[PDB]
Amino acid sequence: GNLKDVEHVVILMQENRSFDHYFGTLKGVRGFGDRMAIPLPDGQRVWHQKGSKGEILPYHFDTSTTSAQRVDGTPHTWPDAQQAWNEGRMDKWLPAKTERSLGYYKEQDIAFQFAMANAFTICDAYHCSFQGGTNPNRLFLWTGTNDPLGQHGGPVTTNDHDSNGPVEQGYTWTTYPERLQAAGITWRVYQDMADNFSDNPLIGFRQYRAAAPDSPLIVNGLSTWKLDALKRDVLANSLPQVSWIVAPAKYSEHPGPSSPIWGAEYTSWVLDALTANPEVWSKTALLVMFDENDGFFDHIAPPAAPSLNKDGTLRGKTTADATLEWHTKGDIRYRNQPYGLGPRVPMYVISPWSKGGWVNSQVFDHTSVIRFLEQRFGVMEPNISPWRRAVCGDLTSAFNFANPNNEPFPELPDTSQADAIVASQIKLPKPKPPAVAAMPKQEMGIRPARALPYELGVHARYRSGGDALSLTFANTGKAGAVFQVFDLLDSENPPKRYTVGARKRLHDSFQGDASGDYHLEVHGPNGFLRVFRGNLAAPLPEVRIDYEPLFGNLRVQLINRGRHPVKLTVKDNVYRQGERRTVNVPPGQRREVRYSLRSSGNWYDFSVSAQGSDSFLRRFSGRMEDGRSGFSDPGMGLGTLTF
Ligand SMILES: [Ca+2]
Ligand SMILES: [Ca+2]
Repeated sequence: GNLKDVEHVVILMQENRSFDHYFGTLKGVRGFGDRMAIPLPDGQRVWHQKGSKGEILPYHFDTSTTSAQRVDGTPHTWPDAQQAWNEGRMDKWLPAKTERSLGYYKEQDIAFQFAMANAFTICDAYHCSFQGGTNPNRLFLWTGTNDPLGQHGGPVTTNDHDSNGPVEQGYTWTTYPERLQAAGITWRVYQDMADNFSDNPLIGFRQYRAAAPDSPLIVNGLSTWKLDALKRDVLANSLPQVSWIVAPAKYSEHPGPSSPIWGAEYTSWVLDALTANPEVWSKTALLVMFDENDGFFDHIAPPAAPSLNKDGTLRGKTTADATLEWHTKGDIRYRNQPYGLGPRVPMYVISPWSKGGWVNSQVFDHTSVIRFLEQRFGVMEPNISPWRRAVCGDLTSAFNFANPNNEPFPELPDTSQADAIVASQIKLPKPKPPAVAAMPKQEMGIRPARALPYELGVHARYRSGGDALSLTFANTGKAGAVFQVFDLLDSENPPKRYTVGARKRLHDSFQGDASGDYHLEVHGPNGFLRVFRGNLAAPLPEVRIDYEPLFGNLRVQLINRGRHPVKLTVKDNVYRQGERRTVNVPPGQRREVRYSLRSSGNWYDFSVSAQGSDSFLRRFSGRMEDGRSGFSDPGMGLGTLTF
């Protein structure tokens, strides 16, 4: 059993919902109970958003007492997405997106969505491709790019080509369906051309605008084939190899014309069509995701290339060329910022090879959908930037192709009363933040988790008469990754970002402050954390963490480069009830401690401190990958609680 058993890929991109907005309270995903949330400039965790009325924490949109089923939508364009993200500080959601940005649903409000996630596989590191709105993000899905170099009609930061227009003003880069067409791969866009909410970006391209009505580009890309036609194709065993579905406005899940319950109803209709023929369904993978987050808050700091400085230098470093990531033309606002990745959105992977309520925490974006098609059918998309190929995955890790399951679907909630539900709930008052802000809560509980291609380290070195801490960002795994470095002693400048491709390393230096103090928090994928605190101006302790996955062990090297011995204590923070070990390390030597991580499912969270220092700290947390499936963080729900 393997990827070649997929005969049909179906892609349903809905509209305008962030991951936390739906699933911040879903057990077993990285939600409001995240133990590894990033800090804001004031030193509090990212939840503590502030605006003109003070702090507004995430708060529940209660569809039983308010009209939040039809909440008023929030800003979602390039400038306000960049404003909220604020170069990765993640601290301006309220002025950029309004107080409605911080509202979230719970299970009782969106039962169908929860049931889909619990029946299949939910991706909790799937990001939209572009910070802003609709057509830029959909251009990444269908073509891999928004033309950042601006010589084929871009750069695209607006929706101004989401409709028909003069041939000579159409975009002129190549679309992925054209490459499929030429390779003989069958493909179709299912939509109503009279009501597709301008959610088909192919209409913006010269080669489609100029095409004859019997062109395969028009017949398959810009014609009306509704869900009745989809179901007929499934029953006839004539479903294409690659299908996109583009919902009507009312059913798109967008807050403007739609709602979660109408989006669920339409998704249910898609499921009814695709399951109509069991033989066809047994060979089908359905991907359901969102084009962007509206302006709804999501707390995960998006992976992104370093920003471009005025002098051509970068703030951060990258092993992968990031030329195509920077906004350098067009809109004068936010020049030299990266275009993405944008905030997390829901991605559901629904197939015979993705049942069971799994979570997958590999970083993906909309180009990952194309990458999945590259892996399966072999048609390459050269528009995808090298940075996106390094940092975003190909979706294959979201499946287990060796264990197909062709039983009937679990029951999913009924959506037939959607119209009556909305009609009743719009009679309720508009949702508002609570008078007293309170932290959101996520229930504890573990979810089976897919194996991830990540093996990462951050190794520190400092010198006695030195001015700075040297960090090595080491990627010894099979997929690239972004490390985000927060300087907890600098509340003004933005965090630095380091892109390290698979089997590579980067190095940088980090200065002490006036006293020689440093305090750095380094975040990576799926809860990866390395903390460095100390003073640079007796023992000189250091640690080096290495994985021994074949034996299920973590190797902790305790190093002393100083002239006197030091007692170093290794303390568990959450998985072993605060277990501690103490090691005396002679001058100019090192000593080793090994931990078997079997009892915690390869999760670890330890802090190393030195007797006689109130400041020195090395903290390390994450999950040690070993190629086998695992579980979500058993501590999800605990927030910053530590022993
Ligand atoms: Ca949208
Ligand atoms: Ca739209």
